[PDB]
Amino acid sequence: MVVKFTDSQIQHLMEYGDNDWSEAEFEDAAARDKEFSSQFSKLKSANDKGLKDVIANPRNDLTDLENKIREKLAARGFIEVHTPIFVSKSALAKMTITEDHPLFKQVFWIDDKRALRPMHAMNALKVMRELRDHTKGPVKIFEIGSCFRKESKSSTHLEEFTMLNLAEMGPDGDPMEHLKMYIGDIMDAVGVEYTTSREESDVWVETLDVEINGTEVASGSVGPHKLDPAHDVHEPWAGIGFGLERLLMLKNGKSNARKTGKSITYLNGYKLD
Amino acid sequence: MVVKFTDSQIQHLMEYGDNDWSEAEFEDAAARDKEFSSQFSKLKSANDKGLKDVIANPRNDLTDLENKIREKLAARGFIEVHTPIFVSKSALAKMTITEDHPLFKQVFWIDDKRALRPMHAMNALKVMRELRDHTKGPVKIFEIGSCFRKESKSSTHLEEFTMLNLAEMGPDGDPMEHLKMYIGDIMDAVGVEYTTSREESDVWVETLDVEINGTEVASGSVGPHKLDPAHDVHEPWAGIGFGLERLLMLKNGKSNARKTGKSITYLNGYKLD
Repeated sequence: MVVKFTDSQIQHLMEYGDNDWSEAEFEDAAARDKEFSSQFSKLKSANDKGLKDVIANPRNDLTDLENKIREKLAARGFIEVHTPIFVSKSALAKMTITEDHPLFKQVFWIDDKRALRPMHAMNALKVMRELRDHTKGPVKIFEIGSCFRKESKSSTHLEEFTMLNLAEMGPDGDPMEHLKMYIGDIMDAVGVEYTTSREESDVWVETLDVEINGTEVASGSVGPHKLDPAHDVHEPWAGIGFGLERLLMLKNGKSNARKTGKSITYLNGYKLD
Repeated sequence: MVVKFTDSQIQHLMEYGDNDWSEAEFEDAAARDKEFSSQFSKLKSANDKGLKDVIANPRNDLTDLENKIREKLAARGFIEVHTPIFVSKSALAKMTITEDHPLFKQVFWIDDKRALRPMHAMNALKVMRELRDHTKGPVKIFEIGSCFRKESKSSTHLEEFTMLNLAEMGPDGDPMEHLKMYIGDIMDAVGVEYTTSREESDVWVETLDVEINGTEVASGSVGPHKLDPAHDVHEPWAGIGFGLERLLMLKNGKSNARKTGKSITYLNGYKLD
């Protein structure tokens, strides 16, 4: 008659760690509580030790990751942009984010037309379309900034999280080949092994699912999309958005099903409260 | 008897430039329209050459200023934090932002309880309180991120702008002296001359108005505020927030009536459309 950690114990453990304690089984209640107190003390000790080291040696892993990504993309000729968080309902639709899209329900709305961006794609292609007027070759940009999606039980994102989005319009070659190359640069900066799978699409020219340790991290997209509310850009282009806190969580290899993103309770992954 | 640029002509020049066109005087309307055509052509050509060079040599002046600020605050022992943009209506209150405060009407509201942060002060004080439980010396944190205020004619901010906020709680000395010290670092990173005026306040222990080229840029705060309709923390702390785009705009010494902040229209100060 095996027992597992209580729901309260699982909640406590996943706040201070990245392992998966949901499948740990024990002989009875006593062994369960004995192993919880041991593991919780170790996590609490490692958390407070790490937090003291951050005060003594200040650092921000997210900032460090962002600057390493900038170094990688700068070497590829990418321009970094800062675009507004507010996006229109029309721009969302032209990125296939219509009322039928499952992301439409997760969108925060400021008014009846302005919304908090759930992704950088809408603003990215607006900037690149303007840059085409100033160059005849590939347009390569990226942005690092907050995106907003209402929290659901299925998504491991917090309501606010930091997304890196990169895009190339009019590449000198296959867009998907270039996209794969740029994803390699991002995973190098994170320092993690990864897998990619080219998938057929009724919406895009092609999609590229990226997985780390068997967990899907992001999905890339190529070319103009095929949906009836079409986009203004008809040149071939590729882009992909990565949740940076998610990449930092999967950096150590483990995933604790704890939602990643902007939090006031965590600092370099260590619990403050 | 002397003519000056029309309101329409100044608006055309300000889209491509930062210079002060209000001081231009001309013999008659013919010389005024001649100079406008010449100046507008020069600005547009310089705008397109600069943008072309950004494609040739990617850079982002805002990112570079942020990293210069990090280099200077890291040498002072500051920790960079990333806090949520969503702040509670109560959190505004404990930070003096009540219905009586003129900033309350500029606040974007997502729902009844959550709002878009107009400053970093609320979250900064919360993070410093939690960091007090892990160290007993000075707590030095800072955040760079977007803040939101509904545009008004009195404010030179766009509705979204990048704000840098630094704060120190329980310093090893006078809070105001340490605050003036960190302000000097920021202005050194921006590379601009500034003035500070210690101003007594009925709200805070003391306020410090910061000005660049005669225009007030920011106002620092010291200690727990005295107003106290609700209540706050008892530990002395000092903090100040700067609009970073505004700092880049004021760096050249000239200030246009063009609002600063996040824009889809500009890239490194160059007009895209």
